[PDB]
Amino acid sequence: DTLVNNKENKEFVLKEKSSLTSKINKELAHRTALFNKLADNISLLLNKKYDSFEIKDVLEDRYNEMKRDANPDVYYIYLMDTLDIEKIEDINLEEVKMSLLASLKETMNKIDTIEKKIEEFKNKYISLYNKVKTTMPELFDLNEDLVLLYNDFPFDNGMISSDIFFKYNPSENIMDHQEMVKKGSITEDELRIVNDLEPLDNYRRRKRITELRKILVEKLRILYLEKNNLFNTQASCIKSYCYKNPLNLKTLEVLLKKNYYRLKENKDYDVVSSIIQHLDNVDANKKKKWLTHERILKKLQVLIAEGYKRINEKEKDIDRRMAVYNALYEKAQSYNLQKLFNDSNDFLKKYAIMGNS
Repeated sequence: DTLVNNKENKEFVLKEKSSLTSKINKELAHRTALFNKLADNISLLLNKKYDSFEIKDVLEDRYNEMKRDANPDVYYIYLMDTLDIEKIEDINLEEVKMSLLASLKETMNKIDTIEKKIEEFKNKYISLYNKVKTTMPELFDLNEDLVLLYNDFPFDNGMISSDIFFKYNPSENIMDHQEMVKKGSITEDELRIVNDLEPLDNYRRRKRITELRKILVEKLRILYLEKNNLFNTQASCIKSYCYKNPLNLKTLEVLLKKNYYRLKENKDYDVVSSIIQHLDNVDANKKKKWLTHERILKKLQVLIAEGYKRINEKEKDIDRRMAVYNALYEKAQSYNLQKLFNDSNDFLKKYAIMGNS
């Protein structure tokens, strides 16, 4: 079935979109309330060793990491280990374990019912979208839609996971500024491969230059790719572990890139405040209260610092490969082989401006 741009049909779709959105949001609130109520329980079980927010944050992140699996077994040993419950010298361990397992069972059973309600609303929302995606595409924004993007999550992202600050403690400080702006450099030994062209005749020079050019361009293609992918992963992690509300990841990616280069140019630039401001301004009502505990700030600080560190490592690797490439090109020019690099110079331009326009 399909609906034309006729006004009868368009007002139906906007009304139905709004209603399903409001129904899904009420279910999400009910889910959050159940996680909060459980976390309040567990805080008291642990004699307030961790506060309720910290426990809720772990539970919710683990729930998303586990594809919203409602099996209590996915949470029980994970919380025992993550919160080091057995090592708490303050409590009667065995009654705590019993209450915890029972509380996980009752709560996860209720969240299961809620998540299955959300799934049914999601099915109707997608079927509504499929009726208008060709005839009135503008009624839906695929870069941010809460429901169309509901299952996306940065699994296996390498930067953050639900047990952060419990089981490992990454730095919240961005890398040393002098290190971050210093260009990657190569040694004389790394240029041996280029200077080794000098004893060769013209035919083997051209062969070897062609072979090395191909190898360097392939390496650089991968590096630019990976650098862009890191910004994308950083943005997805900020959305899913910190903000926990719908947003346009493309917009956030652009800002993370801008801020990286801003920091290189100005060591006093405040990247964290810039990202906080952005996330505060996403919701038109400014009704999204998301930075409500220091743990959220710390996760954000880690993600900014770990992503930028990785991105900087790639940039220095790009500098080093380009240094060999430029040395090879300069040699080729001296052998009247400048034209061997016209096409690769073009590729490298194309790879370099992906994601930067």
